[PDB]
Amino acid sequence: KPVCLVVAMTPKRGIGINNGLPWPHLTTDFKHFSRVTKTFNAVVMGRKTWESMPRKFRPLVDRLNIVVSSSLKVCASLPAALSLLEEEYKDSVDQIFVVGAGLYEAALSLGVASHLYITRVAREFPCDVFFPAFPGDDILSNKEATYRPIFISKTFSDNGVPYDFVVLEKRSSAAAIAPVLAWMDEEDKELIRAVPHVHFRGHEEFQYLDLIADIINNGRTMDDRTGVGVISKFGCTMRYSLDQAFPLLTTKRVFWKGVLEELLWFIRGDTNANHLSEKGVKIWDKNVTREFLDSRNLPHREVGDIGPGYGFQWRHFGAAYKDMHTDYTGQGVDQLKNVIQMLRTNPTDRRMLMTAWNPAALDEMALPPCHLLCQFYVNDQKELSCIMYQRSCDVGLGVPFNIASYSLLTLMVAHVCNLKPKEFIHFMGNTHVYTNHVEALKEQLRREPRPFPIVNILNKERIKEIDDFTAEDFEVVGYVPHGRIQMEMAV
Amino acid sequence: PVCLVVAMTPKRGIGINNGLPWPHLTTDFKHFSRVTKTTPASRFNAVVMGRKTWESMPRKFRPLVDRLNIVVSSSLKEEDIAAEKPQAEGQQRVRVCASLPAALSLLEEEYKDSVDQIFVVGGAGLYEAALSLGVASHLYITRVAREFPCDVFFPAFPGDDILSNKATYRPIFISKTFSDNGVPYDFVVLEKRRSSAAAIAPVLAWMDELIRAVPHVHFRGHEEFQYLDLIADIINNGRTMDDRTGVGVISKFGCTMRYSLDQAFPLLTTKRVFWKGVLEELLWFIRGDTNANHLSEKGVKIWDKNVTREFLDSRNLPHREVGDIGPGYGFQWRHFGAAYKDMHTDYTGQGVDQLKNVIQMLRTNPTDRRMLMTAWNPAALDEMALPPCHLLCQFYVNDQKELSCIMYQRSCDVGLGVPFNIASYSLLTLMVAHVCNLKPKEFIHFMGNTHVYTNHVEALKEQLRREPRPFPIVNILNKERIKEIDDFTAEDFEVVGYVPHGRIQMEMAV
Ligand SMILES: NC(=O)C1=CN([C@@H]2O[C@H](COP(=O)(O)OP(=O)(O)OC[C@H]3O[C@@H](n4cnc5c(N)ncnc54)[C@H](OP(=O)(O)O)[C@@H]3O)[C@@H](O)[C@H]2O)C=CC1
Ligand SMILES: NC(=O)C1=CN([C@@H]2O[C@H](COP(=O)(O)OP(=O)(O)OC[C@H]3O[C@@H](n4cnc5c(N)ncnc54)[C@H](OP(=O)(O)O)[C@@H]3O)[C@@H](O)[C@H]2O)C=CC1
Ligand SMILES: Nc1nc(=O)c2nc(CNc3ccc(C(=O)N[C@@H](CCC(=O)O)C(=O)O)cc3)cnc2[nH]1
Ligand SMILES: Nc1nc(=O)c2nc(CNc3ccc(C(=O)N[C@@H](CCC(=O)O)C(=O)O)cc3)cnc2[nH]1
Ligand SMILES: Nc1nc2[nH]c3cccc(Sc4cccc5ccccc45)c3c2c(=O)[nH]1
Ligand SMILES: Nc1nc2[nH]c3cccc(Sc4cccc5ccccc45)c3c2c(=O)[nH]1
Ligand SMILES: O=c1ccn([C@H]2C[C@H](O)[C@@H](COP(=O)(O)O)O2)c(=O)[nH]1
Ligand SMILES: O=c1ccn([C@H]2C[C@H](O)[C@@H](COP(=O)(O)O)O2)c(=O)[nH]1
Repeated sequence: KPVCLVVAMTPKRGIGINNGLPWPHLTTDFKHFSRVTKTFNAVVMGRKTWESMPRKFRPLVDRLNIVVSSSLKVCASLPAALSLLEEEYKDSVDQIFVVGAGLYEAALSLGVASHLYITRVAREFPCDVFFPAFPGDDILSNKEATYRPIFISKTFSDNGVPYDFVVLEKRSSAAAIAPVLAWMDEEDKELIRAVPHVHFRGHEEFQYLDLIADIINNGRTMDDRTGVGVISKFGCTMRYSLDQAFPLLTTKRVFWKGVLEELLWFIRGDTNANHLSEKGVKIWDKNVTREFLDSRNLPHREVGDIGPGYGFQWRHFGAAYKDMHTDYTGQGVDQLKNVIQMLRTNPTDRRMLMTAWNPAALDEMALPPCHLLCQFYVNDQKELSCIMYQRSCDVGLGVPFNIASYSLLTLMVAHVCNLKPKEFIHFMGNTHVYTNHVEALKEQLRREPRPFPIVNILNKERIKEIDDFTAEDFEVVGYVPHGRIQMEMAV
Repeated sequence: PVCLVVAMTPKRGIGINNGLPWPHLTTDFKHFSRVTKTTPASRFNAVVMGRKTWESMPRKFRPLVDRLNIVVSSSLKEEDIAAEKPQAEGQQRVRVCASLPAALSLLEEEYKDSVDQIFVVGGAGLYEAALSLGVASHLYITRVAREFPCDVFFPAFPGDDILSNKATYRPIFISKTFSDNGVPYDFVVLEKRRSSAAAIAPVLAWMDELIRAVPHVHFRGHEEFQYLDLIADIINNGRTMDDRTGVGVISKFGCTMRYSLDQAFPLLTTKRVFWKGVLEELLWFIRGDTNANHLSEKGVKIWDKNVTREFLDSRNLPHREVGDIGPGYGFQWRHFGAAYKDMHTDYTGQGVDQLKNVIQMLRTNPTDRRMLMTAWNPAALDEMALPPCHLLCQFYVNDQKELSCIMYQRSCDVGLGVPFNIASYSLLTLMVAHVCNLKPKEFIHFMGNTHVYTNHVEALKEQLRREPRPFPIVNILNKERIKEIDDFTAEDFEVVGYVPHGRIQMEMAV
């Protein structure tokens, strides 16, 4: 006699308002509901919940319907509803479902619900009816029997609303092949793993989490420039979808403002880190101090001057660098402008690359570029995709930031080229985890990911060229991450 | 139901002078032991061999422990074997039969409920007989890639195309290439053909949804299956797009392969690869040479079609002498940023020597994360005959002084160029590793615009019907003479055990 609850709730567990739905229509969510609820099967709903549905849908087809009330033309309680399912319908019924509040709380207090099919609406909406609090609430936001998640899906989106799908539970020729696989596997301590209780791992952040796990379990312990020491692998790959949502990581809060401002910085081709630091974005400071510049044999550099790096190569590749106050307009190659031009005139060209790796300028820069190359790609559906190669990856600190950065860049380019963002492909060379990050990361790996937010470009009508973007033309919608996890930057 | 187990040269050789044709193959021996011994308690396995095989085995190892030993002979007797060495406790007494049917009859008559599997172990006579009777269900074949002097050969059997070029025995298992004592080899298995979590499958059911290379091969350990599956995947899921050349293309974006370099060399075997080409062109790169004619008059015409007067003009470069590729690949490698003139100019000391940089950094500071070589220089692109495809490579060293290399390729002609590139940068990795006193571990292939040309699709479809052969071994000769990257010549290499399929004609998209 098992029972399952099927729901769609906000992070604040809101499910309704004015006897209806808080959010605009969620197509994929409805397909999910309709598919899950049938394989006949039975659905049980409250009095008002039956009224919430349009008349043309009210008899939920191919499923035994059970309204519970004491007024209408149908059981008088949830236990009665179950009894009606046990006595008759004992044959032909498979599993049961419960689909409003009070019925949910009845099912929970009576402790009959074994599994929870929750649709995590990432956005909050005005509500007057909420899903009851329960052990496992951690899966919605940062608020003995307990509900452990087992299924976490890819982030979907409809009408500007991002959401997830999670499932919770209460807590001859092979024989011939076998003995060879045996000895081949034999040769060759305790494997760590991102939230192992989750068997069906559809969320794209599991790429990152499993990357961390794989590096900790299968990497080599090495030294480096910083003297901190790392655990590293070589040649790693991720890729994040961009059509439904935005890969702003959720297992820890990512410095979005930092991402955005640093990217706008890059695009302007600014090499002055003080412009970043004065906006509260001080990700560059420790690498543009007098001490570090002097360690780089650059005593003639002003504090803040990152030299001819990243942006300067982007907009003025091969140009002679003076200082962070010099106007380099017209000089060098404008890789960004060329990439955009070729995108807008001839998208089938396979030479649409932007490089930051200039051997003739390396020694002149504060830090050699990590993300040193990106390449763009269009298909027949006007869908833009971007590959970014990274020579060196601080998995704990820098990688999420980079994902966000180049995904954002892809969004912007896609907008100014009348293209639809599709995918960001992340290619990584030296992929390493700093030894003084390991424990914090092991803390992070116990966190189940939340729905990806969607990033909207505001004032699209006003924005026609890549230079036209400002720090106020973006909104981050439906971002519900775990708490910040502090990690010191190995200088 | 009997299984045969063998080790074999491409020309089906298995022995010489009542011994093995090759040096000791330890992993092959481990394979043999584990295959012939492992039982799920009560029963043991039986091994049946000919007299000469028994005599070929060393005294200490015979009879094969924990296995019932049956010898087919007419001259030998059971007491001949019994008086050869005292039977150890717990072991079975060695039996002697006058034929294979006699062996099997014995096995059924007084070893039922006693033995599990029956393995024919050698030699040519027993293999021949076993194939004649049709009792052989599976063949455990250890394909040795090198050819050796042999006076005894495994018989000809339908489906022996898994050895060399020409009811059936089709492969179901093909492993990665191992190597011992300069001998490359792999293992294949032929077959005679002629509400815990379950309640969550419905959500999987609505999130759930043609061409495949050699689908009968269930275990696909061979690393060439990366390439084959890459082809099949591009064909099935790729998008048909227009193209710079006018020929149609089917493309995907963001593709990954990686090949091992510690055991053998990834010179693709499902078609013959122009090794002379990859070698000469790589040396050509290292010299910083921009003169395609130097490649052409050595028999490597791979650049001609892109350095013709016509093409050079279509590139808006009438000033270029025929054959001058401009400031590309090698030129950026050895002289990045240097001002170009022509292919006859001396450039020593000009620009950045990325190769020497990388090598020195490898020899002195192997944990540096800036070991890169790039040929993508936006300034000199319009001066080049063709913008670099393999445009960037990065190196890596770990615990055990092992070198790994990633190469990023913006554009990838899968059918034509990709194998050549693989071979190329794998070779580069070998050379660099030798020059830096390191062990080659891995070449990693990162691919941007990955595509096949529409005039190649039929040929690739043809190519996917071929199961791969053991990877060869690329030996560096005259190591003592070679101390620097420039010290290499064309005769300092040796491809060993390369047994590829026939060439497949595919015209270059101009
Ligand atoms: N987002 C989502 O997934 C879903 C949202 N909703 C939303 O929820 C709201 C409807 O839920 P809610 O307003 O809580 O009302 P319900 O639809 O759950 O029904 C409440 C009525 O059902 C009867 N009832 C419920 N529980 C019991 C009980 N334990 N014993 C006896 N009778 C019971 C009572 O009828 P009587 O007075 O006749 O005794 C009561 O007035 C709407 O806003 C709806 O749109 C609904 C379903 C799913
Ligand atoms: N690489 C590999 O996988 C293997 C290689 N080898 C090599 O092969 C060589 C030995 O093979 P080979 O020379 O063919 O010798 P075999 O091992 O086949 O032995 C031949 C002898 O066995 C008896 N015999 C074999 N078949 C029959 C039959 N059908 N009917 C009756 N009697 C039979 C006869 O014994 P009698 O004369 O006593 O009557 C015959 O002289 C050696 O070089 C060995 O090292 C062997 C096994 C595996
Ligand atoms: N995850 C979840 N999402 C929901 O929207 C939801 N809604 C309810 C109650 N509201 C409704 C409103 C309309 C229909 C409905 O018309 N269903 C049809 C159409 C499915 C479709 O549009 O594809 C059905 O036959 O399933 C169902 C439930 C209960 N549990 C839920 N659970
Ligand atoms: N695949 C294959 N490889 C072989 O070398 C081979 N050799 C023979 C005949 N020659 C020999 C000679 C010695 C031993 C031997 O001593 N074998 C040990 C393996 C040692 C180990 O455990 O690694 C055994 O116990 O089987 C076996 C076969 C027959 N079939 C073969 N089949
Ligand atoms: N070891 C190491 N060095 C780094 N240098 C950086 C320069 C700019 C951004 C970055 S990435 C970054 C991204 C987000 C937050 C950060 C906070 C402090 C320091 C760096 C942050 C780095 C960076 C890094 O992430 N790790
Ligand atoms: N469509 C297409 N155009 C190409 N132009 C090239 C210029 C240099 C090498 C190459 S790739 C290549 C490189 C070296 C040898 C080859 C031998 C036969 C076929 C291709 C070879 C190309 C090339 C290509 O592979 N495909
Ligand atoms: O965007 C960035 C910038 C820096 N880093 C990290 C990677 C390396 O830890 C370090 C650079 O040091 P070298 O690779 O230059 O030695 O900074 C990133 O992951 N992403
Ligand atoms: O080493 C090489 C050189 C060239 N090409 C192919 C890729 C493209 O199909 C073709 C033409 O170049 P673009 O149109 O991508 O420039 O050359 C390779 O695959 N590998």
